Amino acid sequence: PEMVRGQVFDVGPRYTNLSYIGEGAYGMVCSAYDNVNKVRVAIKKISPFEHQTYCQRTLREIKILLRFRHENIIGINDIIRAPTIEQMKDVYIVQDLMETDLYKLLKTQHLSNDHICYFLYQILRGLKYIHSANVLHRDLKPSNLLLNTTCDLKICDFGLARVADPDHDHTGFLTEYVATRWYRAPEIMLNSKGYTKSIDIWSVGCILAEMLSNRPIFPGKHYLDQLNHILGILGSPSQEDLNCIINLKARNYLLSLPHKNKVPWNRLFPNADSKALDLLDKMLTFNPHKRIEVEQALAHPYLEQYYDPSDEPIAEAPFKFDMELDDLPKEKLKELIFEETARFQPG
Ligand SMILES: CCOC(=O)CNCc1ccc(-c2cn[nH]c2-c2c[nH]c(C(=O)N[C@H](CO)c3ccc(F)c(Cl)c3)c2)cc1Cl
Repeated sequence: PEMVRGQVFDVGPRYTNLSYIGEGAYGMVCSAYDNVNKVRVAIKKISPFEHQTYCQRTLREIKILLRFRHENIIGINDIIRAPTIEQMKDVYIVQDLMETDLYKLLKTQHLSNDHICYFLYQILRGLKYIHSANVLHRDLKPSNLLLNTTCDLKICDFGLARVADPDHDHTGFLTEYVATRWYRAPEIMLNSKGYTKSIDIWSVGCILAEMLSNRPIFPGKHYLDQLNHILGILGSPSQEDLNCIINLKARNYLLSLPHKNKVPWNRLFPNADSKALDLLDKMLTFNPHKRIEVEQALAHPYLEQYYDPSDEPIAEAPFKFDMELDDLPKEKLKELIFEETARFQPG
């Protein structure tokens, strides 16, 4: 059994010639050669069974990606694990191999407008499929956008994905949140649990702004600082947008702040395409109900060179979890993971 950087990586005999790529909070990804299809792939070893959280994220991703099939969404083509639950200590998921990701590119590469336009299109094309299945990604960011040498884009990491639930999205002021801070919509810190498709659109807007300048637009250092960054550029919310926030603690916090004017997009991004900034403004709308939707975004003039709704497929049916995974012990989650992966065993 070959191992990579002092950690067991038993995936043979089908997959060999391992090579390290990255390491996560509870797993490792390596490139391997597939002896059946005779092509290299990406294998993510997971060791989640010691924490309920890691089990929930694992199961959510497996169930969703086995039902999804889209050029701009990472796939699960095989799953390796022990033949019995007693022997199953880790789980290996075989996925698309991709040379780089948008986080790496932005660190060192200036993106031409054509590249920014093409990246944004694929993101939104993938997101259209996700949202058509009534699913939310909830952690879109450059590091979760993989790319190959011809700049084909695939969205990955569905650990925080959920089924949309707009009727149960309201919550109190300063409610804790898991997803990455720099890409959280302002309503997360005010009165939202992130159960609406509009929180993904905000994240895409942050990604667009980051592609324009090679730096995050709202780099908050802590929870509430994230909101103050957003308000520093968008300016004070209008009376109309404030009235939609019925929670008094949230509204009164906003009312306690000095008046701040809107920072014009053309001053923040002097070299950006004018149509790109118009679409950015619509994705980074303070009011989530006025924020642009994914299909509307794909039809925006900035993407006219690529827009083709007949070549932007949707899911064949909405997604629905068989049971709520928010209150299940790590032990039972291991069973469900064992069941969802049974179809990939040799027997
Ligand atoms: C905590 C996030 O992980 C990191 O440390 C930074 N990502 C580096 C990376 C960069 C590219 C690739 C890669 C290259 N080709 N295919 C993949 C790939 C295949 N699957 C995944 C994936 O699921 N990534 C997510 C994060 O986006 C993930 C989720 C959970 C994890 F434990 C790990 Cl290690 C990774 C990535 C893999 C990796 Cl691990």
